[PDB]
Amino acid sequence: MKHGIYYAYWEQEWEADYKYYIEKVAKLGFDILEIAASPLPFYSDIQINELKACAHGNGITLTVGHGPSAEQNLSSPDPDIRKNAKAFYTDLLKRLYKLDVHLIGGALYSYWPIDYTKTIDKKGDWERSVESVREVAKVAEACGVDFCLEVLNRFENYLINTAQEGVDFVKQVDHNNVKVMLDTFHMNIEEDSIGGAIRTAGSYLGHLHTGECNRKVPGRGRIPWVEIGEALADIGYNGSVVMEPFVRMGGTVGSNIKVWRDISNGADEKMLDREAQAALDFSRYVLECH
Amino acid sequence: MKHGIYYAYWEQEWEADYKYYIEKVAKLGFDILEIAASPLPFYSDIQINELKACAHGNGITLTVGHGPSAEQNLSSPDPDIRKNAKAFYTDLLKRLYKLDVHLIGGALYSYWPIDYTKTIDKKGDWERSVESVREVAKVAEACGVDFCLEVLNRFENYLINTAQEGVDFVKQVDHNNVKVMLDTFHMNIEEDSIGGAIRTAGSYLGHLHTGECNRKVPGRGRIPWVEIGEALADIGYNGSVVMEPFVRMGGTVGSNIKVWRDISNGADEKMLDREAQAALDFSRYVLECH
Amino acid sequence: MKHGIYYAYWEQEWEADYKYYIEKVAKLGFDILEIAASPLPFYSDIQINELKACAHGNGITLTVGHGPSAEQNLSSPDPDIRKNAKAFYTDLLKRLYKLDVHLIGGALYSYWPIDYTKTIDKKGDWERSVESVREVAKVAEACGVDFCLEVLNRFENYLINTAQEGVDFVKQVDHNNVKVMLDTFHMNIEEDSIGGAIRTAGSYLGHLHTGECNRKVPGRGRIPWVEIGEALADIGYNGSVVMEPFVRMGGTVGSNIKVWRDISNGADEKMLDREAQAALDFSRYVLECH
Amino acid sequence: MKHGIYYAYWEQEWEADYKYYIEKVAKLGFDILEIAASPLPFYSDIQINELKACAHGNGITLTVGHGPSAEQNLSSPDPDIRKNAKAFYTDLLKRLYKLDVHLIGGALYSYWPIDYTKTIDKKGDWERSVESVREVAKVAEACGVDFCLEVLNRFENYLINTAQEGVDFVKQVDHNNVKVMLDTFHMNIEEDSIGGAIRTAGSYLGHLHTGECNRKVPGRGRIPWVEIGEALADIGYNGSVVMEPFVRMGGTVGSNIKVWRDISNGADEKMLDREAQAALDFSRYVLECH
Ligand SMILES: [Mn+2]
Ligand SMILES: [Mn+2]
Ligand SMILES: [Mn+2]
Ligand SMILES: [Mn+2]
Repeated sequence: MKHGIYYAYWEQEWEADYKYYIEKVAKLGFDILEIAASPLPFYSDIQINELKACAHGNGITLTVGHGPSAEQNLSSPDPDIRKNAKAFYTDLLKRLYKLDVHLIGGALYSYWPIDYTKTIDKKGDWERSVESVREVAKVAEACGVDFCLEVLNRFENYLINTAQEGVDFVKQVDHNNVKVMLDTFHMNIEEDSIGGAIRTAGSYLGHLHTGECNRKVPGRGRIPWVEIGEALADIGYNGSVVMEPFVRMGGTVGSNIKVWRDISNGADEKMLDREAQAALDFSRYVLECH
Repeated sequence: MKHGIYYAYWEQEWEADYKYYIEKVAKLGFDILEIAASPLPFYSDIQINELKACAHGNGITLTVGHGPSAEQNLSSPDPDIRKNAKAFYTDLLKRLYKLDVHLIGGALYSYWPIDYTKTIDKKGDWERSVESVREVAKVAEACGVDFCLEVLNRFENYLINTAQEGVDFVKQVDHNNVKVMLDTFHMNIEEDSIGGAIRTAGSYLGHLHTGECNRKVPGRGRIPWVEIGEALADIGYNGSVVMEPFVRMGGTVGSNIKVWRDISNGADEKMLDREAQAALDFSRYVLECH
Repeated sequence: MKHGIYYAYWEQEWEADYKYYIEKVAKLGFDILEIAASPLPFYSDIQINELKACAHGNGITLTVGHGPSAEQNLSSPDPDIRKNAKAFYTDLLKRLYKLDVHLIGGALYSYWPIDYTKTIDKKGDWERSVESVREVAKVAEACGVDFCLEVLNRFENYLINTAQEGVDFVKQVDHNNVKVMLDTFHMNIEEDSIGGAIRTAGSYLGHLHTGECNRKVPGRGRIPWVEIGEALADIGYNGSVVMEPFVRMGGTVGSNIKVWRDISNGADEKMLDREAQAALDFSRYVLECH
Repeated sequence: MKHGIYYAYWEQEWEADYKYYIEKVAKLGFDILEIAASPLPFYSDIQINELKACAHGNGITLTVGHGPSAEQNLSSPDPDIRKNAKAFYTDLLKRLYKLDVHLIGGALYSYWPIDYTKTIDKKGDWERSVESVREVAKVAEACGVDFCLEVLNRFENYLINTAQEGVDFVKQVDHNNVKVMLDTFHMNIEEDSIGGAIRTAGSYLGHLHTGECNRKVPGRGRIPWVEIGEALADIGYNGSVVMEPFVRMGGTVGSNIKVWRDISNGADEKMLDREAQAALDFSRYVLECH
């Protein structure tokens, strides 16, 4: 099993010097760095090549997370937005092909964060999204990318809140490059059973995000890690596990992730490194081959 | 230990014939019905005495929950909003005295639901709220009402997200009628420890809301009910336990609680009744004595 | 699911007036009374018919538990003990036919309690037991009795300590009416996973005994009841659930179950009744199909 | 917090070259090797100083476990056995002083393994044991040794089965060098609450043994490690944590610990080393700094 961390653990904006984080997580012993998609459209082919060379040089696999804007919303009733969204993903998936990235994850069926004052048309957004994702999935297959649909808690999204809804959506899309993605933080709110949710996802599970109930690094909170390892073994999980911890106030990250107290308890960069490496040791030990 | 349920388990709007729910809940064997404050300011003295007489006649204690409007925001930097809020609560608390209600709970330090797009000033809102609540507390004392501040998950408020923040706030207020209120749904997201959060609240714990991780009736989900029972025994909790299950899509309640799937699994009124009664037997059994 | 309790919860010896306990458990709302086999060989035909009629008239199903003596040890290297053991079981099973009982459970592959000072030959005892049990199973089948092999913790037997070992033994026996019986008390010691153990048992699970870690009535201890409910649903469990609580010091039951402190906390008969009824309500609610 | 492991994890007899295991556990990063007391009475003064020199040289602290024989039974009604027991402990405690060992633990109030076929006089054995242990405590105080009384499950002893019984016994002994010792394996059977047992022990807790429910190395089983870390922080635990895993059949160890299946799943010495090191990383990470 391959283990990663989201760069945003260290950063307060949805961009960074990803080369700095490739070198860091390689030293800490991770297999994977997850990076935000949003700066990638601002990269020259030179910058893409040198990011790929950095990843290759440090023995790191890159995965991509994206929180789509309202303008990138494949579910939108406005056919202009759906057309611009499809263009955005087509460009992005081609960048991912040049980057040697084989996995993108997030609320890719919708947008994030969402405007909850808007009138909700779940059945309408659902039907439009399935159609749109099925189209985008043809580009994802051409670019060698797993298009992973993140199951989110009710506060962040209305379309897909449980593993069962995720399986329903992906089954309805009916394309090999579209996968369910589960997140221990999101499962913690919506699911009756964590092991049950993972077994429900079964062969459709393409990615797993990890974090404690309050998004601390895995190990010292209430997430049932042993039950998760057992369920991953039950479904013969052939895929990666990326921890997505957020312990710092401030910036767009602190605001979007709604960190309103110092969850890090005054941690400096070296303290964040030590706890990430401890969480990685824990994750390899507890989650692997049951 | 007294056990209650929120009328809203059965209803898709923030008011109802509370007399109907007093009779139902009395027959199901509850001690307490929790009602929404919203319609109480508009009750004639006749309507108040009718509700009180109905509660007394059925052996049911009434408690009150409130989601304050933006106009009722005691943390507001706008002094006219603060003035309205203080007048609103002063009138409400006089009515609760007439109604023979001795407990109100909710985001009473702030408002709910909140506009999260607005720039956040936590320090400013905190200092203003502490001052505002301390004033309202003196009217709460006169009216014999425990003014209980609900600790909420980061998605619903930024001010008080943990039992420790709740205790810090309530100690700063420094008034005996102002209490911390915990909710298993909210603790499930923000707390390192459920038992730890309860022991942290200790003497300041004035009210407890219950529900599964996804707001189903207590019993068949992942909430550590036994650990809660033990912590309530540890602190010597002398308060009441009110379940706050939300399993129904539709209406303002469905929208505000963000129920985007049929969590009830097609339950009619009779089925909701039986599940509430089973959850009550479970709650009396698992949460008491320890 | 059908729910039972072992009479011995109320009694300090391996016999009693079972008619008294049939009437008690019918009143408390149980489906099943489990009784000890020990006195049954000393029942006249009319005593058997009386017990059967008492059970039938009260809507109660009788199940039988047996701790075999050294002289009833089907695993014994001594061929005379094996011969006497088979004659004992043959007579007992014919008595169970007269009683209209269709389930016997316990360490029926061995004896209980065992002498652990003896040199252990697990390999030899296992081979003899599979052979012996296969022969007795044919008598059980003719009598309409399921022969359920209890998986026990290491302190009570050496042959079958895990669900996997139980499955291995029952597969070797290769008789349809020979089943694995799991016990929450025994699984709590020996199993990596409770849900895993139940899913390992699968179609071989013919009976389930319940009790907290320290053998209190189900509900207020550390046994993961929700996980058990989920696993029973996963395997489509068709059988019954009998709680086997032991909370009283004194006599052969006190000594054999090794109760060396008052686990009942001074409970009189009415208190034992009420705790059993609360555990039954808990068990129906929490274990019932997910 | 100092972490150790019992040498017997690697060995099937109650002795070995302790210097070999000092070197090994130093290499694996342990602070402590726990050793069996059995061979220490057979040690010359030169051998004591050798082992002390090896320990100091490798930066390892030595702790001692003892399973008393029947003739070392401080609870015995036979005053000759009590006389011999006190002589045995007086000599052992003087050797410990020379070895530079400041902690001994086990069923030091009784013996292990016990003959459970004997008539049990719990009240008598308790009264004698308290008096006997109080006298030995004077010698322990002189030799600078913490005399740690292991709380055991009902299958291994009848005197002290819970942390509460442990505290009552130690408080009755009323001596600063006599401590309660808890074991995750034994707590897992007898305790209503793991956190609650540790908080019950509080200031009396002198030593903690760790192991999964079935005595595997900590981390991948059902023991609530986070809850343990929390309770240790609550009582400000000043002591060490020694893992006591037993995963191998064969010899006196296999027999006494009742390992009747290959729990090690065919692990060689190298594999046992790796799993102990994984469990140490897990234990340092999860059990500290709550
Ligand atoms: Mn995520
Ligand atoms: Mn609430
Ligand atoms: Mn049993
Ligand atoms: Mn031990």
